Amino acid sequence: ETRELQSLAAAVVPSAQTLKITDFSFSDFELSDLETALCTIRMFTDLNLVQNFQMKHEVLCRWILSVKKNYRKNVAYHNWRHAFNTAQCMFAALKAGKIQNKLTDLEILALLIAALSHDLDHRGVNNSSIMEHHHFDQCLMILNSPGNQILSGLSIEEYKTTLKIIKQAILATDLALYIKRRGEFFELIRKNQFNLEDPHQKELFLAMLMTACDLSAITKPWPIQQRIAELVATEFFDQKNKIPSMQVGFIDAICLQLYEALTHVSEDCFPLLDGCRKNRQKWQALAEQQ
Ligand SMILES: COc1ccc(CNc2nc(N(CCO)CCO)nc3c2ncn3C(C)C)cc1
Ligand SMILES: [Mg+2]
Ligand SMILES: [Zn+2]
Repeated sequence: ETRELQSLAAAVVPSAQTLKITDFSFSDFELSDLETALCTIRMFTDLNLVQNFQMKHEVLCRWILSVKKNYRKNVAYHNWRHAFNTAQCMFAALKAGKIQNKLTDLEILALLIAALSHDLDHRGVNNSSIMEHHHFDQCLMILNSPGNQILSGLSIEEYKTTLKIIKQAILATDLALYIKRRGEFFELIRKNQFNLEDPHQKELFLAMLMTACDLSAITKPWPIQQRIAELVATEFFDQKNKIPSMQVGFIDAICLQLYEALTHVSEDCFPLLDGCRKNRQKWQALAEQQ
């Protein structure tokens, strides 16, 4: 046991309300590493995954700290804080967005693990679905490491189902796969034909939800979103004239239709769409002052 595991395992976990993890506007800038770990325990707990799958407290704690350690702190955007935020967006969409009741327990378990694990060992966009296969391999390696086996409570049939959902969810975070598959999702939604009871559409919806969470910095209150956009710029460049129009371009091409679609699946996800619209206005106004 390290010092960090001792302290995390012994801490009280504040409630979801106290931690503000149910809010689509959540920000981690003021949180220490230990506080993000406690937030992550609270997500597992309030989705009832600790109960329903009999996770030992110290095992969940070691797993969370192994995940965190296998992100690189030296990478400006694709690091533990991005993974932590993606998972918090998943938690908020499940709870405040009322997605929880559309999904099975095994799907929710797989979505939360995938959210936290989907960029593992990223070295920055400039450093040379190959990447997402590697993120999944890292995720599996951690799930199988001694003392980290948070899925040990599942039966082998549950285990196999969950692992395959995790893998598809992490593979879905490849934006090239999102662009190839979203047309079918938009098509089903515009024809009022979308139906989650169909396995094929369910898997499609889980893929889209992963992308919505992965991108969700774009939905945050403008001061937060501006700061996150700075991290992205740092990673893309360090490893400003045209940035506003590039942001508008990314919002239109990638984000707006996804959050509109998800609001059609669940009206309680509207704050994501609303936040993305408000950011597009701010960036456009700046783009017009070139
Ligand atoms: C050189 O400077 C710039 C300027 C603009 C862009 C375009 N905007 C992009 N913004 C963001 N985020 C929003 C805040 O910027 C984080 C996720 O929402 N992710 C992106 C972008 N382009 C690619 N990705 C991936 C990392 C998903 C790029 C690089
Ligand atoms: Mg990725
Ligand atoms: Zn990501």
